[PDB]
Amino acid sequence: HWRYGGDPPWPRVSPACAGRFQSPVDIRPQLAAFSPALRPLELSGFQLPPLPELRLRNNGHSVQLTLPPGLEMKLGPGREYRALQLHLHWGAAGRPGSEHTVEGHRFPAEIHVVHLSTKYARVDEALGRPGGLAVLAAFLEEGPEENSAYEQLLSRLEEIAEEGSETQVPGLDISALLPSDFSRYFQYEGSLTTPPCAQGVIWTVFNQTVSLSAKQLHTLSDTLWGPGDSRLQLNFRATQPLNGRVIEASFPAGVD
Ligand SMILES: [Zn+2]
Repeated sequence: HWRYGGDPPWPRVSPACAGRFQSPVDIRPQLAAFSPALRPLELSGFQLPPLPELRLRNNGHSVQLTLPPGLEMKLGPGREYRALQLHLHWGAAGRPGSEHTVEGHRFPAEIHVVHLSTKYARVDEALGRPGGLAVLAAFLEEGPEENSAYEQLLSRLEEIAEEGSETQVPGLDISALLPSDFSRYFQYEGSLTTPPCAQGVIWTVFNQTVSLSAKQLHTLSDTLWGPGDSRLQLNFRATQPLNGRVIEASFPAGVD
């Protein structure tokens, strides 16, 4: 496979990673285009019952939770999606590791919930098509309290610490891993943030963060191993030039 930071650049092996409209990006809210057509996000089916369980796996680049069929997400008219999986990006002891930044600010970690457009039956058909995939992204920051929803996942990392290992977790309310404010977000068109870096992905970044305790953020960043005998840390791609793309905001943003 490929690696974060290490190895030689990605375009050597995956030339699409040198495309012009890549993710992640630095969001500057005062320069985002206010778009009142961007209405509150709509999710359904995200409150899962305890059974069947969900697969949780350390793939060497992140921890990835496989979602069951039936999770629906709507960005707007004509833009309906089904959720496939969620995974995270983080830093290290101290160091933040979100993928997107806000005015150059990097947050402790970031969650990505990846979705397939209802236009397509299979991910392979949607790759590279405009709108074929959509990601919901939220920043994770340090709060004073244990976050109970995340603890359901974070308490299971120790058992998948080795690269390639997997476990099963009870169904949970996936929407409780996301912010409560569905009305304020940024949206733009970019790419997958790992090879093959396919373009056409609609990114929606919540303005509101989710809060984890310090211990929880330490558990996320320090438990897993990656390729070789290396710790799975700092698993974020550098931000990419906008190259003339306009980031939209669903709310009046970046004032004072
Ligand atoms: Zn991601």
